[PDB]
Amino acid sequence: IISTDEIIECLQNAKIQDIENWKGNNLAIIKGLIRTYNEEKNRLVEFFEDNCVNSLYLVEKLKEIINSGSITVGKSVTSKFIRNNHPLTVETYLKTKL
Repeated sequence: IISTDEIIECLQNAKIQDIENWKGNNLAIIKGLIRTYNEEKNRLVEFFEDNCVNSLYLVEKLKEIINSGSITVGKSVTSKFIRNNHPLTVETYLKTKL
C-alpha cells in the first residue's frame, strides 16, 4: 500500500497556481481525494482528523481546489472507474474509504 504520509504531503505541496501543471502521481492523488470528498465527506473529515494535525488547513485547501473547476470529477460507473484510470487513484480512494 502507499503510505499515508505521501498523501498528506502531496496535498501539502499541491499548489493552487499549478492546476494545469498537475502531472504524475499528484494528479492521481488529487482525483482520489476529490472522489472521496464527492462521495463521503465525513469519512474524509475523520481521515484527515486521525491522519493530520492541521485538518482545517487540508479542508480549506480541498475547498479551494474544488472551487477552481479546472479538473474533472467521476460519478458511479461501476468497474469502469477501475478500467480507464490509474490504479494509484483507486487505491488512494479505497484507502480513504474504509
